This record gives sequence, C-alpha cells and structure tokens, in this order.
Amino acid sequence: ALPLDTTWHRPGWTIGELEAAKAGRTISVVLPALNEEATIESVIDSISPLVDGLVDELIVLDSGSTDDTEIRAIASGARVVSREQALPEVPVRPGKGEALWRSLAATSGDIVVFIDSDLINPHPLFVPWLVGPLLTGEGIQLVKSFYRGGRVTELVARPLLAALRPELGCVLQPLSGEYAASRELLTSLPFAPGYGVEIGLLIDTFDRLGLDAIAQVNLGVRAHRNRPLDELGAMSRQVIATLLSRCGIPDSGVGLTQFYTRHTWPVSLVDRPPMKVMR
Amino acid sequence: LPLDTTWHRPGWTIGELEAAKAGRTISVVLPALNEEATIESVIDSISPLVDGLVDELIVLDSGSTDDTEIRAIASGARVVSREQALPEVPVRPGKGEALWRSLAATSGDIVVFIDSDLINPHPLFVPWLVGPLLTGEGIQLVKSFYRGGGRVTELVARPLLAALRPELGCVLQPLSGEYAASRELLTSLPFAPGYGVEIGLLIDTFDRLGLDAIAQVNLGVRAHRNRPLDELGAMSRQVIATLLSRCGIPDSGVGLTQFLYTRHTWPVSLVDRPPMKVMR
Repeated sequence: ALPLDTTWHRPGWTIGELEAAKAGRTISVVLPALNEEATIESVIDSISPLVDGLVDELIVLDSGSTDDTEIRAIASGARVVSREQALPEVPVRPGKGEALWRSLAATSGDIVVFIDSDLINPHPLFVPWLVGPLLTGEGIQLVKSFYRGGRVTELVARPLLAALRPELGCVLQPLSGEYAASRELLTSLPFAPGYGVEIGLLIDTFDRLGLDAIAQVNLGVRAHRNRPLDELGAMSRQVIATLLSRCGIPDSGVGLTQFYTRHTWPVSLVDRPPMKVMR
Repeated sequence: LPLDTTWHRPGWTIGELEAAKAGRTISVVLPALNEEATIESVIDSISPLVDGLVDELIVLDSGSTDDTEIRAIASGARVVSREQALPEVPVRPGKGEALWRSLAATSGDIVVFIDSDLINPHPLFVPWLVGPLLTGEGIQLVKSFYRGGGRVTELVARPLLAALRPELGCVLQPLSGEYAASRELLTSLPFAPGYGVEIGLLIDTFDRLGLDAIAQVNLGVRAHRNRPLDELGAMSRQVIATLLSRCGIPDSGVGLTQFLYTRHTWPVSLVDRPPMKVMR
C-alpha cells in the first residue's frame, strides 16, 4: 500500500535461512556508544550469540565514554574500538556521525548493521530482522526500522520531510538508530556530523538510488532514555541543518541559543567525505 | 539583547497605562475553537479592564460546537463569529483566518491577542503587553515569553529560525499566542493560515520594521491545554510551511501523513490572507 518496501509484521525468515542467503557476503554489526553503561550490556548480549554465524563481526564504537561503558562492554565479550583506533591518521571530531563514519574503517563486512546502545532490553532478532530484505530480496541496499514517542521525529524530521521531500513521507522512523546497509552504499555516501547522520543517509540514499533501494521493517516497541528538552533542541537543530543542506538550502550555521541564562549549542555544516576517498 | 526585552514585572500601574493612551483605543481579541473548559477563566482575568484600560473585548468564535459561546456570553464578553466579522467573504478553516477577520470586528488603535486555552491567566497580561506600546516609542509589536514547555517552539520554530533567520534568534517564544500590536501594522501585513499566523506575523514585522519595532515581555508562567502529539505534528507542519514561505523556500504543499496502523493525512495551507487594508 506504500511506494516503500515495508514489512509490517514479524519477518518469516529464520536465523538458519538468513545465514544461507548470505552467499559469501559478510555481516558486520556496529554499536555506537557514548556513556551507555546502563544499557550497553543488554544490547551486546542480545547480539553476541549470532557471532561466527549470521554475524561475522561485532564491534562497539566508543565515542569517548567517561563512565564504565568500555569495561562493561569488554566484560560482555565485545571488541571495543575507540574513535582514535578506528582511524588514527585523522584527528577526532565530536558527534555521533563521526563515530558511525569511522566505524566503516573498523569493519570489513559487506553488510553493516547499526544498533543504538541506549536500547532498553532489545529483541535478539533485531539484526536478523534488519538484514532480511538485504539478503533475500534484490535492489535493496538500505533497511530502516520502525516501532511503537519520537518528539524530534514527529515534530521536526517527518514534517520537514513532508515539506521538502514528500516522497519520503512514507518513512515512519527517518531518525531511527537501528538500520542496515551495504558497504557499497555507505562508503559512497557522505556522513553528516552529530545527530544529522540518520536523516542525511536517508535523503542521500533516496537521491542516489530512489525508494526502490530502501526498505523498512517493524521491530515492535522501543524503549530508551528519554532526554531533557534542551538536548533535543540541539539535536533538532542539527537535523534541520543536515536536511536543509540536502535540499540545496543555505543554512546560517548559527547554533541554537537557549535561555534564565544564555547558552549556545554547537552546530556543524561539515560532512565527512565518502569513506572510499580514504582508500 | 538587540531586542527590547522586559525581564522583570513591569513597573507601570493600570492608572499610568490608561493615561498614556492619549486618545488611542485598545481592543482585546480572544480566538476560540471549542474552549469551554478555559474560556471563562480567561475572560474574567480581562473583563475588569473593560471600560477602563481596555475599550473592547471580543471572542472570535472559530466555529465552536461546544458551550464556548454561551459561557463566553455569560462572562460578559462580546461573541463574534467568523461570518459576522466579515460577511462578504466565505470562511476558511484555521486560527489565522479568525485572527485576520477579528481586525474587521474591532476598532481599537491597539489590538491585543490572547489565547483562550490558557489555564488561569494572570489579570495583568494585557497591561504587561500594551506597556512598551503606550509608554515607549518605535515599538509596534510586543511578544510574550514565560517560565512540555513549548515542544513545537523549542524543537521546530526556534531551531528553524536559527537556521533561516538568525536575527530573530533572540525571540524566546516566537509562537506565543499572547501578543499586542498597532492596527496600522496588523492591517498592513498578510495573515498566515492555521497555526502559522504567529510565526508569520513575527517574520513579516521584522522584514518590514526591523527588531527596533519589536519588544518582548515576561509574563511569568503559562499553562494551557496540552495536546496529543499528532496535533502538534500537524501544527509543526503549518509552522514550517509558513516559515519556509517567508524565506523564499518552495514548500511541497503536501500535508503531514501519520501512521497510527492506518493512514491519515492532515491539511496544510500555503495561502495567506491579504493585508486587511485591501478590504477598505
């Protein structure tokens, strides 16, 4: 009923069937983490039984955590890669997008899966449900997830998409941190800084390959640490900055100011280049 | 701040303000669509100013189907429907439409707008707003700020303004439903449809008169009917549409679609009403 390949109910494929359809292709799973000690262990544990089987590689991309994120991740048997270790030749910039970009240099899988580490009790079939359309179907190179309340999603991302890219209006969770894509697509696209990375990869994939290369899959219900409104303001600002860039609209580059005292949050207009150029 | 900003409770008294009017009249307009639960409290906070500082107080009924009108009448307020405000012109849906038509239903040199979904508003709202207009000079538009917490404001309006109109970054509540302005300014500006009217009047006033003509005043704390996220999504879409329009950016005109799992599409409008002057 939608111009977008959409799996509404729990996918039929089994872990056995999916591993067969791989056909020589490898699968890397990346968990981006910045101070996520309370939830990181549950996330890793839900994925690690797939290692050496369906999943060939599982790493945690530590974005400079100061809490017990690393030591707990190690204690769960996961390989922990810092931003520095992922790409030592290049100095580190702040932001989520930076970590996700660098993670491409720390993995070698033909298919890369991204899962947020702030998930509260994630289902162990998340990764299989994501690589589904990539392994079975053809033409698909990007699989987004949807669930369930996403204030930035429902008030900023989706209304802005409706205004400037109405073709992507059928995407339920454009800012979803849970998605999978081929290395071919990811290393060919630029990576938006900060929280712009999700909405940036979506629009850029659409512009390059059209809706036919994009699929979305239901993962049920999601629970995560709900953030204070001020953090969401900065997050929203970066989403707007990235989205405007992809639509040929000049952004002021001026960070969002909040007041009763004044503080200004950083915003970045600088994308990282496609990972291919770092060959 | 480069914007005339009153941070603490204004010093003026009802007596002083009423004096500084100098022949000028003041109209207060309450736009209302199904607000029976809160309309009475709002009117009551203003009605003691009637025949004094406030010369005119009307409720602009935007087609309410509940007991909004009868409760408003029982509170001594004049109730004007969209049809009655301007009978020559057929009625369009939306808040902006009502606010536009209200200019034809009032005769004050200064027009004050107050949302009727306020939960127990302070009775000094109207005096605190007409302050900079009556005493100071150069000011023709006074916005309010206060204290959820303005989810559409903090996630959509203010970040979008920072991106496309950073000069207006000093406005704390650009989507504030509580503001006052001169009839000259209001009748000279176009009116954005739906919930776009607030952000539209701000940017249009800025473009025409600059920051010097705009002031903002602290009103303390505000409480109003908290709406479901789906309504705010549609609200955000209209705010975006209006804001993009004022920045020379083509809007798709496609309404926001939501999947709650069935599909429903909310209306969006790119059609402004012309300045009220053209209806002279």
